[PDB]
Amino acid sequence: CPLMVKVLDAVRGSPAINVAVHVFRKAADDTWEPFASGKTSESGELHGLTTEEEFVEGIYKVEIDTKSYWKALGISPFHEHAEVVFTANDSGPRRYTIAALLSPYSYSTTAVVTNP
Amino acid sequence: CPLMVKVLDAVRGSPAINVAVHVFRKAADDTWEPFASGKTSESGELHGLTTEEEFVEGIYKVEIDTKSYWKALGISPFHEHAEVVFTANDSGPRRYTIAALLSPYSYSTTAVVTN
Amino acid sequence: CPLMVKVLDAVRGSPAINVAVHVFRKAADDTWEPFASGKTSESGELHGLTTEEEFVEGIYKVEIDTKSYWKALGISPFHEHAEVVFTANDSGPRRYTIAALLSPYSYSTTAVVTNP
Amino acid sequence: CPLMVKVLDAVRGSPAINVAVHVFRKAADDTWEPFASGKTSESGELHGLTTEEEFVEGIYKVEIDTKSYWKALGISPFHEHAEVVFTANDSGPRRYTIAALLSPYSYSTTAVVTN
Ligand SMILES: [Re]
Ligand SMILES: [Re]
Ligand SMILES: [Re]
Ligand SMILES: [Re]
Ligand SMILES: [Re]
Ligand SMILES: [Re]
Repeated sequence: CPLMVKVLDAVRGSPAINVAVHVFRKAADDTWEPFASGKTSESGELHGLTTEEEFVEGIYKVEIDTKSYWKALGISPFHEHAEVVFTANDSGPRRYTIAALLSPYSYSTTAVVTNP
Repeated sequence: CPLMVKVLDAVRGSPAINVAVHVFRKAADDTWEPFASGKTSESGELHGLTTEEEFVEGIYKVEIDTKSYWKALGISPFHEHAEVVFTANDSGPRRYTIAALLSPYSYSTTAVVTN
Repeated sequence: CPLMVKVLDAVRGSPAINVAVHVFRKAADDTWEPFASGKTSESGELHGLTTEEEFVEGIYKVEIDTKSYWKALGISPFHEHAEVVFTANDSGPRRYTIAALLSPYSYSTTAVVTNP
Repeated sequence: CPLMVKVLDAVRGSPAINVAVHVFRKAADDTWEPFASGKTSESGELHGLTTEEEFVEGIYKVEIDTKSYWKALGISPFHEHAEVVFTANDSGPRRYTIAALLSPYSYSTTAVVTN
């Protein structure tokens, strides 16, 4: 699995479940094309977005929509969208883990890149 | 100032200097319209983005051009930008400070509101 | 596995391998007793520190020593020690993941707590 | 000031006020000896910890009493403290700023050095 997304709640110390994840890939005409999507599991993780065959070199956008997570906590969120943009596999295939840490007034995102 | 941005470099233990910062405000059509931009100072800070009365209630996005910052230091980073979205509500005069902590593969952004 | 430690390098975007991890448990006489130890794997993770049977309620210290990781990168570290102190299983058994993110001038640590 | 500490609360979007901060310096016997302590102000900052000439080269530890801070807000946090260790080298006059970003289950600490 070359692309994994994890979402965690820094206030609760908990995985963020049912967060919608969208992955886009920049096309030849400089438009964002859809690439993959899913929802985070009970562990706050989403695997199986792509395979090494499909996950070619390129510029990718990963966007999360946390509305359902906040709703289920009885929270009315001020805003519920985060996105990072990165270049993938530019030095050959890698496995990527993108982790987001959520809080009402702060956001952190970390990438871990390994050679498989 | 009602709005300030502060940017730190975790690799060098220093303010992030001359980093470009763009502020957008969500318009009625749900598009991000330009609001203000600037570059961080020698102390990593950016002031003078808006007056009190132009800084109206709404949804703002701060977009920090971290890719160009790291490449100027000879580092190939992960992210294209560091970003934060925050809501400005209608209140008495409040100060908004956006603080960003940058590394090549990780960042954190925080919105601090003071009276 | 109720206690996991992960260590990552925010400059390289890499797991931190061969980081020594020491876990202590506060004793009746208010001294730190040894509890478990290990070294992080190639994935920057250490599992198998303890079992649910041994990992009782208590006050625990987790300390890492990164000297070997910095050495292997050809880095002469200014300092190479980090520690957190936490109370475990106070509301019944939990699984704990303690993650550290390393950089020359910054340190971050995050705890993820799940009910198994 | 040569040494300042700044502490932010990520849950409330505010400076962390009245937080106790202890600074230690490693002694010859490799023990942490007390160096200075204080509480953060209404802006989350702590100055006046040391004079320039008392802030000698060495290895310093800053220990922020986050457990009591969160419990005063009715929150049971994970960590006992937020900590950072930094080395002060012998240089020309330098400013050291320790910045801490606090949440109940996560924190980050950064040492920023300026001339
Ligand atoms: Re990005
Ligand atoms: Re993300
Ligand atoms: Re906000
Ligand atoms: Re701690
Ligand atoms: Re740790
Ligand atoms: Re340092």
